[PDB]
Amino acid sequence: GMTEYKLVVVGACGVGKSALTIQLIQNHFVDEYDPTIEDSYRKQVVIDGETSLLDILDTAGQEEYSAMRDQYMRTGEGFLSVFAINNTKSFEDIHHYREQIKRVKDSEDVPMVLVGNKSDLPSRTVDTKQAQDLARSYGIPFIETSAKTRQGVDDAFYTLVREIRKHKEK
Ligand SMILES: *CCC(=O)N1CCN(c2nc(OC[C@@H]3CCCN3C)nc3c(F)c(-c4nc(N)cc(C)c4C(F)(F)F)c(Cl)cc23)[C@@H](C)C1
Ligand SMILES: Nc1nc2c(ncn2[C@@H]2O[C@H](COP(=O)(O)OP(=O)(O)O)[C@@H](O)[C@H]2O)c(=O)[nH]1
Ligand SMILES: [Mg+2]
Repeated sequence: GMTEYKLVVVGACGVGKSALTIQLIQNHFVDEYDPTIEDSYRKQVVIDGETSLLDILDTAGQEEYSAMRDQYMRTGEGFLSVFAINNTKSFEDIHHYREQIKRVKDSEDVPMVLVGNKSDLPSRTVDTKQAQDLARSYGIPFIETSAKTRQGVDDAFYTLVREIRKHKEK
């Protein structure tokens, strides 16, 4: 059989949401992707032996708190909270995205995964230990990724699918 998953990639401008989603979907790195383009991208993959249709929302629109916007974001079954390891502000911004997800879901148990992207760059400003401690504080997994080299990309999205699955079995 198969299961579909609405996954949502969030995080500050430029952390690599689009590059991560395109790597997952098409298996290459897109270095210039219009920062304004918001769209969903589909991938079929087997995860732990079950066909999984991933419907991935790559967010990009202006910060907006309308009923329509809240209701759309609520459709996400799981969220990737993406920051870039050479951008400490994107790391601090993670709490804002977690908070907003919690708000529209009116739940403290939303499937989420913390993703530290750009792990191929030497210019790291976010300690891996710090990022691990943050995810532990949320009770969610942490995965270091590079959309450029594809390191950890499968692990990040598949972990999120697994978190949704567990939240179901619960
Ligand atoms: C380069 C353009 C780009 O990638 N984006 C990404 C989306 N986005 C954005 N930004 C913010 O906040 C920007 C900063 C941090 C806090 C102060 N502010 C100035 N917040 C966003 C969101 F909260 C959401 C969002 N919106 C609603 N209504 C509900 C939910 C659950 C969310 C969430 F993302 F958390 F899922 C969105 Cl969709 C996008 C946000 C810009 C940086 C533009
Ligand atoms: N070195 C490196 N650059 C990346 C990586 N992911 C994204 N980028 C670059 O970072 C910038 C923003 O990426 P983009 O996907 O547009 O970010 P978004 O605004 O979160 O969608 C672009 O210059 C990308 O080429 C990565 O893993 N490594
Ligand atoms: Mg983008």
